[PDB]
Amino acid sequence: LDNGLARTPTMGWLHWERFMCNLDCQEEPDSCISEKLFMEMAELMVSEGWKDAGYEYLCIDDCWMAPQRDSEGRLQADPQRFPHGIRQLANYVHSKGLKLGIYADVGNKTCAGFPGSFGYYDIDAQTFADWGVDLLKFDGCYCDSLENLADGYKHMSLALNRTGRSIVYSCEWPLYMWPFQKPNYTEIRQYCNHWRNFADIDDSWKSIKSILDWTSFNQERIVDVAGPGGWNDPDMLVIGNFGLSWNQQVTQMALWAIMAAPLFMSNDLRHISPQAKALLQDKDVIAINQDPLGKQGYQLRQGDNFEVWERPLSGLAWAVAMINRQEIGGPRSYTIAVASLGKGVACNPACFITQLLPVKRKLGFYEWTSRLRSHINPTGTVLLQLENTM
Amino acid sequence: LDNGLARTPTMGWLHWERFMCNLDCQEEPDSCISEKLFMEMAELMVSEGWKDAGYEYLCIDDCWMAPQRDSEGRLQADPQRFPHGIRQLANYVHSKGLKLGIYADVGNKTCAGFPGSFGYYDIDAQTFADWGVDLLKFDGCYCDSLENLADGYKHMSLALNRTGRSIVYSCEWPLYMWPFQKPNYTEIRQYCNHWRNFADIDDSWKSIKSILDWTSFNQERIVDVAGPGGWNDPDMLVIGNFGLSWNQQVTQMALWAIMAAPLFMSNDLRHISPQAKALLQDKDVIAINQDPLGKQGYQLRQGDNFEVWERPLSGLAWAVAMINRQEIGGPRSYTIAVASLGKGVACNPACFITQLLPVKRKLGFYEWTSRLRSHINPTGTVLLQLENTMQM
Ligand SMILES: *[C@@H]1O[C@H](CO)[C@@H](O[C@@H]2O[C@H](CO)[C@@H](O[C@@H]3O[C@H](CO[C@H]4O[C@H](CO)[C@@H](O)[C@H](O)[C@@H]4O)[C@@H](O)[C@H](O[C@H]4O[C@H](CO)[C@@H](O)[C@H](O)[C@@H]4O[C@H]4O[C@H](CO)[C@@H](O)[C@H](O)[C@@H]4O)[C@@H]3O)[C@H](O)[C@H]2NC(C)=O)[C@H](O)[C@H]1NC(C)=O
Ligand SMILES: *[C@@H]1O[C@H](CO)[C@@H](O[C@@H]2O[C@H](CO)[C@@H](O[C@@H]3O[C@H](CO)[C@@H](O)[C@H](O)[C@@H]3O)[C@H](O)[C@H]2NC(C)=O)[C@H](O)[C@H]1NC(C)=O
Ligand SMILES: *[C@@H]1O[C@H](CO)[C@@H](O[C@@H]2O[C@H](CO)[C@@H](O[C@@H]3O[C@H](CO)[C@@H](O)[C@H](O)[C@@H]3O)[C@H](O)[C@H]2NC(C)=O)[C@H](O)[C@H]1NC(C)=O
Ligand SMILES: *[C@@H]1O[C@H](CO)[C@@H](O[C@@H]2O[C@H](CO)[C@@H](O[C@@H]3O[C@H](CO)[C@@H](O)[C@H](O)[C@@H]3O)[C@H](O)[C@H]2NC(C)=O)[C@H](O)[C@H]1NC(C)=O
Ligand SMILES: *[C@@H]1O[C@H](CO)[C@@H](O[C@@H]2O[C@H](CO)[C@@H](O)[C@H](O)[C@H]2NC(C)=O)[C@H](O)[C@H]1NC(C)=O
Ligand SMILES: *[C@@H]1O[C@H](CO)[C@@H](O[C@@H]2O[C@H](CO)[C@@H](O)[C@H](O)[C@H]2NC(C)=O)[C@H](O)[C@H]1NC(C)=O
Ligand SMILES: *[C@H]1[C@H](O)[C@@H](O)[C@@H](O)[C@@H](CO)[C@@H]1OS(=O)(=O)O
Ligand SMILES: *[C@H]1[C@H](O)[C@@H](O)[C@@H](O)[C@@H](CO)[C@@H]1OS(=O)(=O)O
Repeated sequence: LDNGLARTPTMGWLHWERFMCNLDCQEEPDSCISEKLFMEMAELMVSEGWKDAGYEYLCIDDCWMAPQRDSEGRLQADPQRFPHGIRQLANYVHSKGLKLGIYADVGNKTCAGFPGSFGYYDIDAQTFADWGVDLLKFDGCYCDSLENLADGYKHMSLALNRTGRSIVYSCEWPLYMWPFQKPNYTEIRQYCNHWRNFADIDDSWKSIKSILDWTSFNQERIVDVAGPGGWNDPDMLVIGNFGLSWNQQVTQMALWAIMAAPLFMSNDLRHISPQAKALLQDKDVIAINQDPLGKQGYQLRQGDNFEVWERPLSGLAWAVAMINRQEIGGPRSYTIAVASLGKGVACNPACFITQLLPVKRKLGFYEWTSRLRSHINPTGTVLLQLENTM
Repeated sequence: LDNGLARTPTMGWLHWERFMCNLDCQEEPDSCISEKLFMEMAELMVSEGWKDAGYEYLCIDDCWMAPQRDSEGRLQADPQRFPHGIRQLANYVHSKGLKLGIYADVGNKTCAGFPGSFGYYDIDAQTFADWGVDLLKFDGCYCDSLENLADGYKHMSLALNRTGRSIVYSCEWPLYMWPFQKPNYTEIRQYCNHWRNFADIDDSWKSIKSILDWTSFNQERIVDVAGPGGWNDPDMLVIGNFGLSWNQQVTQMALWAIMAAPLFMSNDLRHISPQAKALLQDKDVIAINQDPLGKQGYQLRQGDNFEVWERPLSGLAWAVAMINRQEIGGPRSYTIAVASLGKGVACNPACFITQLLPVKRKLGFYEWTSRLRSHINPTGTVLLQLENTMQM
């Protein structure tokens, strides 16, 4: 989407995976979908170094809406859970130097069953613009035809543009289409800053493996369309929650960097281990995700329960990720000719290799003739940066 | 098995899940199955508090053997990887205050393809005894028929007995029967100090879920046969490795205590986080696993991706485990009438409740009529100890 936004993949925080549709503010005031939750996260994004590391969009997912539109036909914030309303929440988030994301649905209801935007695309767009919203995530539920799905995603895209406000447009057009026909990604990119391809992430290693496996299977169709203003969205970072080992968290952070994914944390910034925080705030790894060239990486190889992925970077650098998919035993040895990496140019005539994950370690100078040898933890990833000597 | 051993579930370390059948000492020396791996593991069991906590048995799994029996038809330690032999490793292990486990197979070859024990039960049993072996793990690969399987396990049991050495006998008889017919656990219990029921664990939450789901589904068949001298074996603790979140690790330790499981760590004691170490050495959870009453716990309730397990302990005390099987969102609230726990006994007329996992927290006096309110992490477990009391 040529709106001048998402020139690098969008970074921030989204409530869905961790906080879901929790409407019980009486029995659970700290966990419920409320403006207090979003203000708490806004304060911590400033105070705990998130904004400084580049996490900039504080995003509301589903279940923020009143059950009905107003007399004037507009979407409303739940009067109890969002009593000051979205415009006022946007004002607070802006005062902290952050941006606000909100959620709507292309169909007749949101997925969780609140007002759909079908019939209301123009008003909803102008409502969001008036409220000071900086990002829209547009989910795909309760849409009766591919025709309505396409027209809706395009119509909301054009309606956002016409408001005159810079609003990042996050689409789920491919995801909701894929069961019925192959999406046209060239067309999707013309209308969307990023697009969900695949099933919702959850707090599990199974979920991460299924996202990587879908992405490597479909890479011919999706890798080349990605670039400044338009990204494949493999869904939220779940680092800092309950379901992932350290090595599985490292795999998610490393491969979300290789894939030039939007980095939307869905965690509790009030309760996050130092280790999870330092991984998510990892400057070198965010610098890979945020590389201004914006060329999506890809799977180079798969065999013997190993994966090699690589991403071309600015200035003749490459990122290389090596995944151990064997979930038994100890750190497993993998070796690859450096001449096989970055299409033959990364290490011709030589490259300096730095390991970034699981720990930062200079590995030294590798000649074009060299083999890189590494031990990779089960369900873990080794992330390397290659700098060509020339 | 009435050999006076395994009156509580056996505790120790077994190499299999973490080191497997790594024979490449040239290119993977730190991972390979060698005497030096076992010697170094023995030193760390002493120096890093493992023996103190109850982990007493240092056990060799498959791939210790020479490819062939000697001229006198006895088994041989691999000459390159075990050049000083089992006898001397047994001496080293005994010198540190620990006991040595070894492995063999009821059939013609070990599962990894080394010399099987069929035709040699008596000589192999005497070999282990002369060697100073304190435990045998006996896999089921390469067995012709149920008659051979059953005949072998029964044979090796009496063979080990006929040596007059105390040797914990660890059988996979049930596990290698399931593809043919349902096991008879009273027979198995007569011959074996513990028995593998289900497929090998690996370093994954999927593996843990699969072992717990098989256990709860099958609990009426297996829970009551367990007791001092004979235990259900749900396979090794894999805490300290790579595949489990903190919450999934707490779930394994909590539920292995509930199930009166033998506790065989399969990890690298040279490279283990303080957090995994503190969980595996947790005195209060080991004390549940090792409760002298020795009655195996069970799943009380399932529904809404929650599980409630409980285990009766000596002295009218109960352990209660609450598992959140929802792999999304945040900590979920679960409430239950204390009356519904410990068959209504635990908290009649009151109990004192101590949370043990994920952290140790005195919760206080609960009257028989009162409710217990908890919050359980996704893939995590809250483990509680209920002490029957007359106070409050
Ligand atoms: C080869 O196979 C045979 C059986 O096939 C096996 O022999 C059996 O060995 C076991 C284990 O030692 C024997 O069990 C012990 O039996 C003695 C004697 O029991 C009889 O006589 C007593 C006299 O006191 C009577 O009261 C009783 O009713 C019996 O008729 C008992 O003294 C032993 O009990 C102690 O240990 C038990 C655990 O095994 C406890 O349950 C019990 O409470 C006892 O106390 C324990 O804890 C105490 C804590 O203070 C501690 O102080 C004690 O020292 C002890 O640890 C036990 O029941 C069984 O009798 C043998 N059976 C037969 C048929 O001979 C061989 O052992 C086996 N050989 C090898 C090497 O594998
Ligand atoms: C509404 O849709 C139009 C059509 O794409 C958007 O126009 C495009 O806007 C971008 C971003 O401003 C333009 O590129 C930029 O040009 C400026 C000024 O020269 C430059 O400084 C930037 O570095 C960048 O190259 C882009 O050329 C332009 N396209 C067209 C056809 O005019 C517009 O941004 C959208 N507006 C909103 C509110 O979304
Ligand atoms: C949101 O809900 C509305 C109202 O239920 C949907 O409008 C209805 O959509 C159906 C298509 O499935 C239309 O039915 C068609 O009508 C013609 C006759 O005019 C008939 O030949 C077709 O076979 C079919 O039955 C229906 O006319 C239409 N109703 C109105 C009031 O417009 C709407 O499509 C839903 N939107 C999404 C995105 O699901
Ligand atoms: C380990 O391998 C040995 C060598 O193959 C096995 O010994 C064999 O045992 C089988 C019984 O399952 C014997 O088969 C029978 O042979 C007789 C005729 O000799 C026939 O009447 C029967 O109908 C049946 O075919 C076999 O004879 C015997 N060995 C040899 C060399 O003939 C042994 O069973 C294996 N052990 C285990 C525990 O699996
Ligand atoms: C996929 O979608 C794209 C964009 O809508 C289509 O490409 C356009 O096709 C028309 C007719 O060939 C051209 O006028 C435009 O130049 C194209 N736009 C761009 C930027 O390429 C393409 O036709 C669609 N492909 C398929 C197979 O349907
Ligand atoms: C399982 O095996 C055990 C032990 O071999 C059997 O126990 C026998 O039970 C009968 C009574 O039905 C006793 O009279 C015997 O003395 C017991 N022992 C033996 C060695 O036979 C048990 O019956 C078997 N269970 C089933 C259902 O087959
Ligand atoms: C649509 C999105 O795919 C998901 O990320 C989230 O925004 C919810 C909101 O309701 C919805 O997915 S769901 O699978 O229908 O819950
Ligand atoms: C048999 C046991 O079940 C397992 O724990 C281990 O001891 C190996 C030894 O080779 C074997 O299982 S396997 O699935 O055949 O590897």
